[PDB]
Amino acid sequence: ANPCCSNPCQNRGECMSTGFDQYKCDCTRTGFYGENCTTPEFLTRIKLLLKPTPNTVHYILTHFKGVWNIVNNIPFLRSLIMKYVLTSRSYLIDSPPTYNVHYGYKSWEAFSNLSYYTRALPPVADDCPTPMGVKGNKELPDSKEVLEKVLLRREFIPDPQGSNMMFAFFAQHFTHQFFKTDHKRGPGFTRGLGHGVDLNHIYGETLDRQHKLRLFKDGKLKYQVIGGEVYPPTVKDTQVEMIYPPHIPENLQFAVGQEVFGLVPGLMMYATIWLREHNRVCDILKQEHPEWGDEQLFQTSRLILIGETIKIVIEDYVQHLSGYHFKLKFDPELLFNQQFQYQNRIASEFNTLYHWHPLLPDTFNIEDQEYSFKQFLYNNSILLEHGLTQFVESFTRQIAGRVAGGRNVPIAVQAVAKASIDQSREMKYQSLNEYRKRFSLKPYTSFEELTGEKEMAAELKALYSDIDVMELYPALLVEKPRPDAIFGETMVELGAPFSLKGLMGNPICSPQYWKPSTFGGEVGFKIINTASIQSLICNNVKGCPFTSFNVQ
Amino acid sequence: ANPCCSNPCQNRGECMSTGFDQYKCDCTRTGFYGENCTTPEFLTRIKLLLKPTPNTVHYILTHFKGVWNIVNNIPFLRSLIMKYVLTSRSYLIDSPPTYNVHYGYKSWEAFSNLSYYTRALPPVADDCPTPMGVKGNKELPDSKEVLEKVLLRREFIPDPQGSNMMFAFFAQHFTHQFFKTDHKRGPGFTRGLGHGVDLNHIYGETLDRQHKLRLFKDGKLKYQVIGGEVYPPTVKDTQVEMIYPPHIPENLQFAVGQEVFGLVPGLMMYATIWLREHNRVCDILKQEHPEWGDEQLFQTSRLILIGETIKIVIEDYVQHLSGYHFKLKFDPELLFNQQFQYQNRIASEFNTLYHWHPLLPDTFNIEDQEYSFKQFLYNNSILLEHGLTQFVESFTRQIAGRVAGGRNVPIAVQAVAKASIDQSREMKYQSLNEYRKRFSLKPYTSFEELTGEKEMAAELKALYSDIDVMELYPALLVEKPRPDAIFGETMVELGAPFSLKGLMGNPICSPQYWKPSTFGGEVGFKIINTASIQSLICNNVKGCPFTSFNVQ
Ligand code: HEM
Ligand code: HEM
Ligand SMILES: *[C@@H]1O[C@H](CO)[C@@H](O[C@@H]2O[C@H](CO)[C@@H](O[C@@H]3O[C@H](CO)[C@@H](O)[C@H](O)[C@H]3NC(C)=O)[C@H](O)[C@H]2NC(C)=O)[C@H](O)[C@H]1NC(C)=O
Ligand SMILES: *[C@@H]1O[C@H](CO)[C@@H](O[C@@H]2O[C@H](CO)[C@@H](O[C@@H]3O[C@H](CO)[C@@H](O)[C@H](O)[C@H]3NC(C)=O)[C@H](O)[C@H]2NC(C)=O)[C@H](O)[C@H]1NC(C)=O
Ligand SMILES: CCCCCCCCO[C@@H]1O[C@H](CO)[C@@H](O)[C@H](O)[C@H]1O
Ligand SMILES: O=C(O)Cc1ccccc1Nc1c(Cl)cccc1Cl
Ligand SMILES: O=C(O)Cc1ccccc1Nc1c(Cl)cccc1Cl
Ligand SMILES: *[C@@H]1O[C@H](CO)[C@@H](O)[C@H](O)[C@H]1NC(C)=O
Ligand SMILES: *[C@@H]1O[C@H](CO)[C@@H](O)[C@H](O)[C@H]1NC(C)=O
Ligand SMILES: *[C@@H]1O[C@H](CO)[C@@H](O)[C@H](O)[C@H]1NC(C)=O
Ligand SMILES: *[C@@H]1O[C@H](CO)[C@@H](O)[C@H](O)[C@H]1NC(C)=O
Repeated sequence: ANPCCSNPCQNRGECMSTGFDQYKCDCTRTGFYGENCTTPEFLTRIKLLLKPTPNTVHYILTHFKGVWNIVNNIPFLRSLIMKYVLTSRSYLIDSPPTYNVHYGYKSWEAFSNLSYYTRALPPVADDCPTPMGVKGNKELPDSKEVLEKVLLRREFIPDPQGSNMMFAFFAQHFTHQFFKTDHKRGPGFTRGLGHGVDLNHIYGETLDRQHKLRLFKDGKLKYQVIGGEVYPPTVKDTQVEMIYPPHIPENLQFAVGQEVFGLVPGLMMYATIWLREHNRVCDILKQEHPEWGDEQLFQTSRLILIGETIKIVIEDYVQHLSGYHFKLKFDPELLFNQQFQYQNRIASEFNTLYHWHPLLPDTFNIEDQEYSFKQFLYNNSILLEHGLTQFVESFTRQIAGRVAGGRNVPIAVQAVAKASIDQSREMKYQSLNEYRKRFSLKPYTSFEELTGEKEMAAELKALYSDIDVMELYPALLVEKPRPDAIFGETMVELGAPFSLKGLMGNPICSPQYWKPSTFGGEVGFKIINTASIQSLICNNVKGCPFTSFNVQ
Repeated sequence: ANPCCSNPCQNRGECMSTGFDQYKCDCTRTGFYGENCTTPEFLTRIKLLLKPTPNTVHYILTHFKGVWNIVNNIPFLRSLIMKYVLTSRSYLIDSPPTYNVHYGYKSWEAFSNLSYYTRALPPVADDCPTPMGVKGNKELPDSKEVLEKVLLRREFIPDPQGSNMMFAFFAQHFTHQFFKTDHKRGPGFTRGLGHGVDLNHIYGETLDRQHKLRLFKDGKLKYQVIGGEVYPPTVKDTQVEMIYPPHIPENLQFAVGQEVFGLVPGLMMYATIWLREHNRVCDILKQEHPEWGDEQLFQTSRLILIGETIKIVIEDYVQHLSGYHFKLKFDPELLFNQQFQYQNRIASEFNTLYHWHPLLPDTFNIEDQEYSFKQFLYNNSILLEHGLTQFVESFTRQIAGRVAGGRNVPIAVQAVAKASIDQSREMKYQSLNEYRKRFSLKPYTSFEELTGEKEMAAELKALYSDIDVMELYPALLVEKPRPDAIFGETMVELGAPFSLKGLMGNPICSPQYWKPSTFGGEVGFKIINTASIQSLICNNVKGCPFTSFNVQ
């Protein structure tokens, strides 16, 4: 009955119901006027012409290696590019945040409640005639049918980009500090009240948890030594709550920041590496500041590890992910003369677009072995078995699956995929073309254009009927990958804004924070500005094994 | 001890201890370089020369009333100015926030814990030799001696500016939504987790409290009708907790947003006026939006009242306070092409500088009466006695005390003043000249320059000895008032930045929020853009009693 159910306003214009069956579009600052915000203004038309498509830019960012090789070695030229990357993106995010799963109109409740994941697009009204508004049938296609016909993997499809397991598990370990759905409340709720890279997955969300994990001497994190190796402490010794099946022996129940990282040895691998790093830097700091106490050493280390993480995520992780020939740069100063909000609010859609389960292989091969999911889950004996060096070497060698090709979701994890579909419908998500339009992308006109092939398209067309009814989540895993790329345009176009906003949006990147003193001086500052996923492994893993985010 | 105990780093430089007996200053982006960041850079020296003192600017703004009359009628000219007052100020605030009562160095704990009041200047180290660092004696002068010698009022000193009781109580009611010290934790802790004008003093901090106060029909707030007049509901009917002495009759225990507003009829006066306004606007909104439900009407109303509040505080309240001939303007758009952080963190110092108790008279005269403090406190029968119209008329006529003259703190409220002194020492505050320097002011060279007279100066000099040991809080109440002004330069220079930051820092002022649709259309937007203390008291109190913030 909601007259705005039809998503009338185009170009970021706000729909407001003016009477029981009439509406109105607020075209303020949209660049257009007209009942529906579609009549462009003069200056708008000019910017529309000189605007290259995302796929055009991606092409230039990934081609002409010889050229990028030049730009890449011209400090001022290289800064000029990155600054444009960092800004051109950010304007797509609403900050301060707007809607959430319960509010399709701006309200204080929405803006102030930190328990909610924010929303790029308002949910579909509850009194709308169809799930996606007015188009389609009273009900979306069976999620199980969608799951089986185009999502479940028959044969393992490797990633053309070379993404290995150090990459897959890094993304998992990292994204899991801000993606912590509060299942007790609902899918649109989060437990990561920091809404970003606060490294609570190492230190804990609560002060109470943080103090249980702390040694309280030299600012160090409690740990244990097994077979001459440093690993996280046990739950029996720290009292911090972790999620472990009832059959796990107390001496294997490791206690880390994130209560769920004990369920996957790959997550516990990074957990140990970052614990080792925290205390490593603690020694560096005490060395320079013999006058410093335990609290100030611990606090400053955490600030440094946050900076190292932002550094690695932008120069290693995303660097590999993007496939750009342009060398990304983590330099908060590039935004200092720009208009930018040093704040963030984790989006639900970002969380949805990040369910990269197709990444996982059919077996985890560490050294001589080949473990099935059943054997890998909650099994830290495996880690204690081969050791961090073996894990790093083995996972650096194992290729991970492609994400956007289609039909590559491991069957061992199909429940997770079904739920992604279901919960998205539960949170009244808007269609894939609604989100495409929202992120300055051209809506797909057919299922064949979306997939780039004929079979899955046929399958989808028989399930949904309208391409304008197609759902976001599945569409992302089935989208036509970019040339030899792991992702489609929608994945990269939605994820980059949300990503940089939370990476650059961090307080430590603000002017008052970006300076030596904040990190204990030029020695601490340097740790950050020189961080690499390689030096992260080298300094903490025995044998300084070689590591990379791609199958060498 | 610390070696940084003596505040060596000048010009906002950061002191970081570099060894048991050595220190260093991070002069990053300060404009100065040198072991103590005192050596100005070139451009710095040019800017200095071309920067008029706070007292110069003040003078220009409170004079040339003819010029001001012109500018004030040249839309773009006025805009030009106000934008300058908006921006020129804001750069003095650290945002995102930095220190708190427990952290003198930036830490994540400091930046993430919302339970703390932030701090404009780091507290003095606990291992410092003296209370203010290195200067002065092991102990500051007796607070009771300070209290009695220069703070307690012998004869009531009226405010030369004409401030009446509608002003004094307005400031109290308003400032009490973000100044809510959590005494269970300590002075440096707050309960106003919104850190700004979120109008929790009307709606409640918690959703639980908010729902107890809500009618749940037309988005209205519960209320009661007494003698044909609308008043807040009772605690017996809503179950919301309020602070009332044991002898107050249930039928007098009014339930409002702020649990403490039942302790002063002046506070409960504004409480009723703003409750009346919320439902008033609810009627306006239902009129335009028959299709809207209770939740959307209530939520939109609250967004409108927040806007009205920001409008009135800047164009009525501050307008009167400043004494400027320049007409202030509340227009979030003036910052749209500027670099500004749409966020805030209530400062402890702001809270301290706002203890305007000298404002209160010796008796509250409503109509024929003259009530002593003893009779006025927690007495809502008085309100029910004379009514809102009588309170508005009476309080608009009664002059309020001067704040900066010296010796004008009502004796009926001396405990409050003593504590302000104590708690400030408790939170390890820095000296008055430290804060003056921090806010681009020139430190006072003598107690006579601070007070502008000889007696109180002599009294203070005998108590503190060094002007560089002089405490902030007392200094504010004893400072030489500006010509016929209610405040001194330190008061206006510290408060303005903290003030606009939280007023302009509100989300509703952000681009995504500043548009008709957010406020239910052009009708709701208009309510905000044409708000004033006159129309507030005019659409809500019987007879539309004339009202103003100054004695007519
Ligand atoms: C080691 C294999 C993995 C297992 C056993 C696993 C299992 C799961 C399960 C059971 C959930 C809950 C899903 C739901 O109910 O909605 C989940 C959520 C999630 N997984 Fe995985 N996952 C694995 C690897 C990954 C990887 C490598 C990524 C991609 C970077 C990933 C990203 C996500 C995301 C973003 C969520 C939601 C996080 C949250 O809100 O709590 N997962 N996964
Ligand atoms: C109507 C008579 C008033 C009484 C009986 C009164 C009483 C008090 C009391 C007992 C406190 C706690 C003091 C402490 O121990 O720190 C307080 C705090 C305060 N008062 Fe008043 N006051 C009155 C009027 C005002 C007015 C007119 C203002 C002017 C803005 C004002 C501003 C403050 C401030 C800013 C605080 C701090 C609140 C907090 O941090 O939680 N008061 N007052
Ligand atoms: C952010 O929004 C959340 C979602 O609404 C809020 O969580 C809900 O808070 C309600 C009020 O506290 C809870 O209501 C229940 O109502 C019954 C009947 O009045 C009470 O008896 C219950 O005690 C009360 N709580 C529970 C657990 O039943 C909701 O249950 C609760 N959870 C959900 C999923 O809605 C958050 O409170 C809010 N956060 C803040 C800071 O306001
Ligand atoms: C913001 O900072 C506040 C001040 O540090 C935190 O409040 C403190 O949290 C502590 C840990 O929860 C409490 O410590 C007490 O320690 C004993 C010994 O371990 C425990 O048994 C107690 O249960 C625990 N709490 C109490 C009430 O005894 C402090 O008491 C508590 N209060 C103060 C004034 O320090 C806030 O938790 C923190 N906020 C967030 C969101 O992290
Ligand atoms: C009539 C007003 C006289 C003001 C001068 C006060 C000088 C210090 O006088 C103080 O006054 C306080 C208020 O009663 C008392 O509680 C103190 O005991 C008293 O020392
Ligand atoms: O940066 C991340 O958090 C990973 C990620 C996930 C989804 C989409 C994009 C990205 N990263 C990313 C970024 Cl941040 C910029 C440009 C291109 C890419 Cl693919
Ligand atoms: O604006 C307030 O909240 C009151 C207040 C208190 C202390 C200091 C300044 C102000 N207001 C104020 C402001 Cl916000 C700007 C310019 C001039 C003045 Cl006096
Ligand atoms: C927008 O386009 C026209 C009005 O210009 C009208 O036909 C249409 O219904 C409007 N909205 C939608 C969703 O079509
Ligand atoms: C766990 O790992 C150990 C050692 O690698 C292995 O022997 C055991 O079978 C595994 N347990 C399960 C349930 O897979
Ligand atoms: C700053 O002034 C000089 C160094 O330029 C030195 O004598 C002094 O100790 C420094 N610090 C302070 C607090 O004076
Ligand atoms: C409260 O107010 C009433 C009515 O105005 C007055 O008669 C009474 O004396 C007051 N009570 C106290 C304790 O002051």
